[PDB]
Amino acid sequence: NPIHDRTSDYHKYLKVKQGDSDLFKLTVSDKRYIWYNPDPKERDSYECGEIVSETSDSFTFKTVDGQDRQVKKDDANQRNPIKFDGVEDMSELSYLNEPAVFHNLRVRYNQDLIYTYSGLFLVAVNPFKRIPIYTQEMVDIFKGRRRNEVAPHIFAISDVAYRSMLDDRQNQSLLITGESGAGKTENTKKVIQYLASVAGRGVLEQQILQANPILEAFGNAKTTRNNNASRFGKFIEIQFNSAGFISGASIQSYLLEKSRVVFQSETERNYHIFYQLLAGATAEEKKALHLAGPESFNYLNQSGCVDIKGVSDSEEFKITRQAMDIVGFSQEEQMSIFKIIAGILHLGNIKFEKGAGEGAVLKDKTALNAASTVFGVNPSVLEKALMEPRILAGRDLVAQHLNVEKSSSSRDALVKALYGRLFLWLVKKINNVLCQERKAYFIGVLDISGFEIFKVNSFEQLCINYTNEKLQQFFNHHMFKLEQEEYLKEKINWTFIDFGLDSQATIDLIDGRQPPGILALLDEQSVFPNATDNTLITKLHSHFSKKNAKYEEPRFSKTEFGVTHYAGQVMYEIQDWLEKNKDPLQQDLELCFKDSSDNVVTKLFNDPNIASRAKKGANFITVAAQYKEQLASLMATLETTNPHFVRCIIPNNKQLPAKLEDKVVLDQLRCNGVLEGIRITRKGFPNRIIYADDPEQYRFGITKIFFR
Ligand SMILES: Nc1ncnc2c1ncn2[C@@H]1O[C@H](COP(=O)(O)OP(=O)(O)O)[C@@H](O)[C@H]1O
Ligand SMILES: Cc1ccc2c(c1)C(=O)[C@]1(O)CCN(c3ccccc3)C1=N2
Ligand code: VO4
Ligand SMILES: [Mg+2]
Repeated sequence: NPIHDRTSDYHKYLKVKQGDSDLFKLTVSDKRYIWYNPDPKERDSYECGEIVSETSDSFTFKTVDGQDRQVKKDDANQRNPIKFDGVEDMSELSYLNEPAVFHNLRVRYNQDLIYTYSGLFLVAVNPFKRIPIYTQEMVDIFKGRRRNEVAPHIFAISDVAYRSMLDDRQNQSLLITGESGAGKTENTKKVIQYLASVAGRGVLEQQILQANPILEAFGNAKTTRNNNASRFGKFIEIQFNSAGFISGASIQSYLLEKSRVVFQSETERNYHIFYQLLAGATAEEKKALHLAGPESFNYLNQSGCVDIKGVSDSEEFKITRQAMDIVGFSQEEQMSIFKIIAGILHLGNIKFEKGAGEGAVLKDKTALNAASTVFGVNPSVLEKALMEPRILAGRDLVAQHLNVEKSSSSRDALVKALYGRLFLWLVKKINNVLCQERKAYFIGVLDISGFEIFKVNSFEQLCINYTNEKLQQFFNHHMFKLEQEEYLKEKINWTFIDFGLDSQATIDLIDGRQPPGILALLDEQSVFPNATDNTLITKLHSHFSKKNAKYEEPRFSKTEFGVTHYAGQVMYEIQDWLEKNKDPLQQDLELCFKDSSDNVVTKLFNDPNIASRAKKGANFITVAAQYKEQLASLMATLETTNPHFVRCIIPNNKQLPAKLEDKVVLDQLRCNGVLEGIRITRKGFPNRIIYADDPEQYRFGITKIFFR
């Protein structure tokens, strides 16, 4: 039994190491200790001080340099007896305070124990290095074990949800939270791994796992926060039959950050797939697609970074191609996929310049021709569609002649639409393959793009961060609000506790209905024919400045507004919001591509599930309305499941192992509600059954007995 055998890999990598006689002496000491701030300005840097005396309301303790200070007992953060250091579930701590919780995660992390319970949910602190705890033999150990029978692990909460699904006949969800780079995506993959192994009886299982490298190659990119940042969110339904065997899966994908295809900030990359193609293509792929190196392509040569530390793009391309094979994409489908990737790189190299008059011309047609060739479209039709698109003016049909900037933006709009529709097509193709059985039950794993702050935050960052704020609201509603409403509806002598975490004011600012929040005002300005980015920001300032406590009109800029999110204030730059929200694409460009000789390109443009834009009145649904609809669908789905939460925690902002930064971590423990979440578990009454069915508590409700 590896659990009990101190020499096992399980003990070695998932259990706290045996302490020594030196540590035993320290563990039986009668001394008592306190966590204090050497520097009072610096509330998250703590040292340990010995308590040397006390009065009825105070402690005097020594400082590290030896001096002595005094603190009111009411303000004191006591250090737990050290026997608690490394404890597996923090609800067991005698003293529950910020530096003690952090210290416990510190002890575990220092020994590469990244998983720790904090009551009913799991905390996972990213190691930023590989740790051998996800092998088949680890899986085998966890299979079927109750949570208190085994060490903290993502496998354990996965097993717990899987047994609840069987035992209760109820759909489950695993909600993995965290800011960008914290570990959501990696933990999500472990959940799927685990569920596929323990509920497996095996092609379908391979196809479920091989979905991932395809989605990541096209949907992930290096940002300044994560070398493998998810730029789309997803909810993965793992499907089971009444017997509990896996019977299929379905991937709900959420809006992709398609602006990254045409622009990346300094040090960032475009989507991985562009680098994988250029590094891994054969000699004949490269010639047939007219490819060169990333440096030759405007969409890859602007950020100054074309490589990621520790990643071989040609190796990843082999893995993406093998995943495509396993999932079932044909050889011609694959070649079409790569033609669309190459063609986008060619479109980006088109250089418009100013003609005799205001209208643009194309004097060098090399990149236009190369694109047209791989796309299987007519280069004259394409050129005309870029620079002289036809529109209605009243009912008249009028050929425009766009200037360089407008031609360039239309070219960029076409590229983003090609790439976003290709992505949707990939997901649709994958799903039809995994759609093999009607499900009896599902466990849904949610992996959103995590909370993110850049030097410049745009409309995509606001939607990301709102998603994160809603997810945090959901944790709060499940841990605190619904928990206490149950106590109240049952009358068990409970005084309501204000846990002081309420995202509602920030949610209403962003998405409120009356008064209108930011998104409703954005939609308003989006169908107002005279609107500009500047009238938009003036309208936000007029509604919220010095009226809404979560909004700030900054004095240092006329083009930014601040939103105080649960995870910190973010300043958003309003430039391009109206164009991003309307997401226009000239119809003459669609007509050009509907005519493509390529079977995949033709689907992207003729298949209404892919090509069609929904309507509202006589305007295309805006991106904000599409955002809202996706989020409201997710929230509706989660409400039909029993949720389990895993809070991923980033150790620092440099993507380095062995470097836990106190301020970085504590900010997350605070805005995640981790200590509040531990307290509700300690102070409350987690279990309750309609009557039927030594010691003390225990509580009798109007229809249930509740026990702590
Ligand atoms: N359990 C883990 N084991 C090893 N590395 C991890 C783990 N979790 C995260 N990482 C590392 O951190 C990087 C960012 O994690 P990821 O899951 O992509 O973040 P996000 O929360 O943004 O999805 C990963 O590419 C991997 O290098
Ligand atoms: C439930 C839901 C709904 C919408 C979402 C997300 C999740 C995301 O995580 C993202 O997919 C991450 C990128 N993003 C996005 C991109 C461009 C414009 C708006 C949102 C997102 N929208
Ligand atoms: O860096 V992450 O996958 O939260 O977008
Ligand atoms: Mg991710």
